[PDB]
Amino acid sequence: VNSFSGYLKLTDNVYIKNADIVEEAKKVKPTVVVNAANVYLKHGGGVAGALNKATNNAMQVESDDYIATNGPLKVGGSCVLSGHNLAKHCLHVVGPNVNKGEDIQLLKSAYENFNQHEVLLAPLLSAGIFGADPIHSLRVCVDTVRTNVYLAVFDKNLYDKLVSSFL
Ligand SMILES: OC[C@@H](Nc1ncnc2[nH]ccc12)c1ccccc1
Ligand SMILES: [Cl-]
Repeated sequence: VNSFSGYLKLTDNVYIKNADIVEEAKKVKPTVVVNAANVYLKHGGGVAGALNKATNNAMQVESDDYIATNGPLKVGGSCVLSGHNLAKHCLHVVGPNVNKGEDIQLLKSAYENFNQHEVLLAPLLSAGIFGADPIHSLRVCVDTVRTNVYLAVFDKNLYDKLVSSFL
């Protein structure tokens, strides 16, 4: 039993809700919140901009030190950093950004990172400003993630569209 509330159950392990991931994380304080990161951990917009703003830029400060030490992530890769005031940990995961020409096949690799954590609050990878089809992102999530994932979908039209189209 966990403290996530109001989620629709899609499969044994995947749950979905129309919610603002920032507000959800502040309420639940999950062990892991997933950020829709880029390889440079430059948290400008979308989910990343929102999560970073909610940390008063502490996420960006920590991320800049991480990059200065380790260099960029790989597309499809991840790193674990602090969750600041939002969660115990933040799993920064890089899905392919279609608006940069990156290979959508890497979306499965990106979701594989979730399997290293028993429970996660997460967005749909490569959705929104990363330019992939969200119906496809949800399908890849369900077919790749085996741990317990609570998906927060920003827009109601799409939340409603994803449920009604879910197979
Ligand atoms: O991953 C992309 C996803 N983005 C977010 N998901 C949940 N909460 C969020 N808060 C701020 C951004 C954000 C998204 C899906 C459909 C339409 C637009 C954006
Ligand atoms: Cl977005």
